[PDB]
Amino acid sequence: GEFPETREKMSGIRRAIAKAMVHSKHTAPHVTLMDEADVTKLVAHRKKFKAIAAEKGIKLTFLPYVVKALVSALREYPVLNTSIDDETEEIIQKHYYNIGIAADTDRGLLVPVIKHADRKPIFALAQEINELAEKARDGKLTPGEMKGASCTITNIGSAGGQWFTPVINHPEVAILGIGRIAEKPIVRDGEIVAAPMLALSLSFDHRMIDGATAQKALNHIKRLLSDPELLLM
Amino acid sequence: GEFPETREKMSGIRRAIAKAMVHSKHTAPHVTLMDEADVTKLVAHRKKFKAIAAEKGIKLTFLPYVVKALVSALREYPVLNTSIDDETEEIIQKHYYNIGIAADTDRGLLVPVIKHADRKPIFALAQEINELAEKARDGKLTPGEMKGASCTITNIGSAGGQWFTPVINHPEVAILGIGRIAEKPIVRDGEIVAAPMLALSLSFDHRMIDGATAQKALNHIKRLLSDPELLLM
Amino acid sequence: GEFPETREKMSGIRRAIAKAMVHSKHTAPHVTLMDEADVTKLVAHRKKFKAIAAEKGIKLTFLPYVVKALVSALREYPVLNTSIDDETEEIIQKHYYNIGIAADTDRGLLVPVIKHADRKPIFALAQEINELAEKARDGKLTPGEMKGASCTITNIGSAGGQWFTPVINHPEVAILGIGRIAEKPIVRDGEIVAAPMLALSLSFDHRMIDGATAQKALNHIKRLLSDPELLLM
Amino acid sequence: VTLMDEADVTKLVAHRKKFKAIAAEKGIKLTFLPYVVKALVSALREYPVLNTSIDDETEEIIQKHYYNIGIAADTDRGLLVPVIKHADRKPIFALAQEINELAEKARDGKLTPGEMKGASCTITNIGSAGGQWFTPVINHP
Repeated sequence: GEFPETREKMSGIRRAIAKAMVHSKHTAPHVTLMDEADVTKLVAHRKKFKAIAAEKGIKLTFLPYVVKALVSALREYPVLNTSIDDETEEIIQKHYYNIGIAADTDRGLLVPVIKHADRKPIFALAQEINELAEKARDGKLTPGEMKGASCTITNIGSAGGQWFTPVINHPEVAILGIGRIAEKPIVRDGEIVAAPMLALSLSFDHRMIDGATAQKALNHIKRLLSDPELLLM
Repeated sequence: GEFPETREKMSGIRRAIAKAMVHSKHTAPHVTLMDEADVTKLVAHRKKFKAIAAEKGIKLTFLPYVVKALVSALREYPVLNTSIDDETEEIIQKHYYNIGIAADTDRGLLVPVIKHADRKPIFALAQEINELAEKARDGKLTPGEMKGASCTITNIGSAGGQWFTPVINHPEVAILGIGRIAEKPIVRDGEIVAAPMLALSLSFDHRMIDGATAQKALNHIKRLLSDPELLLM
Repeated sequence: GEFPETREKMSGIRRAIAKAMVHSKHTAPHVTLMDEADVTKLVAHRKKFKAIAAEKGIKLTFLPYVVKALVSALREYPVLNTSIDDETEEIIQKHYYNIGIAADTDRGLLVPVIKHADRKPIFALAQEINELAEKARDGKLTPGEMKGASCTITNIGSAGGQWFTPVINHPEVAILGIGRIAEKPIVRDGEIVAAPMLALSLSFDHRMIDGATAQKALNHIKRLLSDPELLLM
Repeated sequence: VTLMDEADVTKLVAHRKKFKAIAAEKGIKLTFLPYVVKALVSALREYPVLNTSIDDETEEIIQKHYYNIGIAADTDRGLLVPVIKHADRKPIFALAQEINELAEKARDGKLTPGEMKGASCTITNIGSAGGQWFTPVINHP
């Protein structure tokens, strides 16, 4: 009659999503670190190879560089490859680099995993990433492709946004959020110049990783993204 | 004798506040999106009509524009008008636009609600907002005026501040926080210029609204606040 | 054979850390305020007295100024000196200024406390801070030196970083996080200039301290850090 | 059959130079060989016949599906060929480090016999002694 409302049932998809979210919410205290990287060289580098990738049928995005930077951080700061179950003798350290890429789809939140990301080049990752993204979009993923990540990267940047506070998928200890790239005035040396900056948000499980360690891992990533040639070698 | 301490009882007001806060804290995983809007045109527009409002006995603030921008987002992204109770057949979608305005008072946190905000002009909202604010300040609100919101806006900006992390009032799915407006160097086109920026913080319930959707809703709001004429039409 | 994993026991140190963290995570809804202070004068002031401190065997850092600014805020906004236990007649107001300084060590998170911080000068604090830091690093702290804080300051800035989201040590109502200092373009008066900015992150317990109060306390701190002479007098 | 040819390496020289200091800080000596190793892996992948081997019986055409590259060295013990296994999964700095370690092991006779086996292809450097266009003997397998 007035202030109309429509009632709907949670059982179709919402209940399934909530069942997982209601566990993640009290898994651990979570801490997020908000920071920014200067990506001037990254932008220039990706641009330089954009045409080449196109000739090969590969679309470059910045994500493949982020994936490589994360693998490097995971190697330097090995605590990030750990996972924790609830029993006492359950601290697990992985010795491989499997990186999940989150995607928001009509089926909820899916996370395809690139296994052995440590052994792939940038063009190969770009191709695998694009293929997994399409499979996720259409619901064509094999369940075994959504398992085994040591860490996950969540892109919000494709929708715009900065500094969000991603939820750590509960079996892991950290998730890296990626925001948009946009020019901002920065001070470089003695001058105020504009340069593209990438908003980063790192979320970690406080029960295992402390503040200084997480920030150091983030600093590692920031340094590599700002200079792709060192990242590649 | 030394390191003196005074003991007081929680039962006067603190217990009542805590009773509500201790439920909200574990209602859902919450995600906040921190971002900024260029409000150069908004500032100029409000200024232009400041004298007119004064003649009519109306004080303009930026909030009436925020309220209109939120209504527009609520309409474009209808998931934001939903609410969830704990039983399975409890997903409720509202078909009206009732917006709560939070206020910090000596009686705790009050939220007067502007009903049918979708049918009001800017001057009318400014007048209603100011009246509700006074009623809240003095404790003169009728309980029915604090009910029925589809969404709430929390201003911290009147006290200064940026990017806070508002608590979603548990019956709803999102809350919009508003920070201060201040000039910052920005890069506009090819030049570094200063312009007033509004700090925004959007908090949403992860069990229903995903990252991309919340950011899109926020982008909608940012676009409208940056250009009030489109917002009005 | 493939995707190797190593299992380890949580009982050495991790269980102890988790036992505390798993309580703090659901103690209260926590709200963080992210903001920035212009510290141009602070930097210049510390520099001016750097040589003097060195002659006396004292290393100056910015922390002693932060400690004084916090004491001042604690005095102006006395709610910050409170603590809460879980029984009803447990609202405790302290009438002293004991400030904890957090440190990330190989023994987990330690918090030495400077008692009666309100009666110490900057050089004295710098000396006490450095001594406590060394004792914490080596595990030489007396347990009574880790007790009695009214508030805690957490530095992440020594590792780089901005805007983190510190966990309030559960017995208290607020924690102040300190990020790095770095120059950023700012607009000052009518010009775009660069100046060192300090990233601040204030985290508070929503059951006792509201948004406006916490922001006002933060504004107090920001004003004092931007002008050390007023802070000293 | 030998094919004698020449490559313009202006960019290669400039690139190695750029990262020389970095490698030194990490305890890594860069030479051009790590780039040659990567270029060879790429060729082996594009032209897979190069990963084959042949034994003398008829049903002995073997195609490898991995990239193990031998690096020949002339030592006082004769010609040794340490093998970098899974060269396809290593970065330049890592190869430079492995190459230098294998070279030292070969020089001192400290190689484990299993480190001299499994190559799909071998690279022979004569360049360290000067020289152009030599006619290397294909290790028969």
